[PDB]
Amino acid sequence: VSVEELKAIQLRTTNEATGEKRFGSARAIIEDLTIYKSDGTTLAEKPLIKSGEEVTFDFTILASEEIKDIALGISMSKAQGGDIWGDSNIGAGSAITLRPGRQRIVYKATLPINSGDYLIHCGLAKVGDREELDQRRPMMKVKFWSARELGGVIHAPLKII
Amino acid sequence: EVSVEELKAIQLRTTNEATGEKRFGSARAIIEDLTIYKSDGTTLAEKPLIKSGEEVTFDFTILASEEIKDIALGISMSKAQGGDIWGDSNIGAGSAITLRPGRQRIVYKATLPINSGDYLIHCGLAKVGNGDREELDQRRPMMKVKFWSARELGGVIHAPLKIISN
Ligand SMILES: [Cl-]
Repeated sequence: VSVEELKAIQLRTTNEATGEKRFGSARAIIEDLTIYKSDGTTLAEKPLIKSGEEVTFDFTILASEEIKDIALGISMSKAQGGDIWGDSNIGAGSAITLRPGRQRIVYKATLPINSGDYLIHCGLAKVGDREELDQRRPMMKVKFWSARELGGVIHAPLKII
Repeated sequence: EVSVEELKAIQLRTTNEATGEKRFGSARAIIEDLTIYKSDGTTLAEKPLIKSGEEVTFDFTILASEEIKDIALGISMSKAQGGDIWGDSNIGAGSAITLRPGRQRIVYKATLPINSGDYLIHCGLAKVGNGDREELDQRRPMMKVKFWSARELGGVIHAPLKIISN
């Protein structure tokens, strides 16, 4: 596959439901992200996440050629304001080299996030001068739900002694 | 026993200027003190240093001039700027509290997945209803707290990735 084709995909499959602002050289792209809850259902099948549960991020990354030493980042924010959560393979100490074509990257995180509506952001880059390959802001929406309501975004219910 | 005028005087006297505390309320009862244990029993500093994910104990000393029923004792955290990133109370926890005259001790615990950074602690005492809500002692912010993490993450949610791909 070629960069021009990827540039076309990048511009076409932009998510307007979230008003996705997408940019990058698109030498490789975040082709798709499927999100699993701990019961094995996808967000598509069931669009909620319970506060504190194990979430799995199933990426498909599509590259026109081999690219070494890339960073694949994921983050979440409220409808407004900066990210409330974010991390990447670089932080986690796992080096990634993209091979030509379609390939699978899987992340996990246990997210103690309070009830509410959030936005998921994803970024692909080569970490020489840094190269932004494919930034997807926001890539999709997600709603969290809890047994009861807390202040803020941290899910940490009090225990009365 | 203890009068409201005395509680008013303690309220003023022990306002925390170091945190620029804004403090108000009728002071029929006050949050006389909050002390924070890392739950294994030690007392943390004036500025507690807590690891992301640790269980933390909040030990309130409450002073009441008379009996007050239907009490809300809330606690929350913010960054130096912005609204609270975390907060809860006995009301949320479905635990009723009645204050008796004089001094008494109320204890909360929570396990706080909060990223490394400097934060501010707020706490508030109020009579819930039985008419109109009465603010007894609101303390914003009453002390500082520092979190540290094994490695730095974005935002305030402590939730490091596991990379399954290898
Ligand atoms: Cl999905």
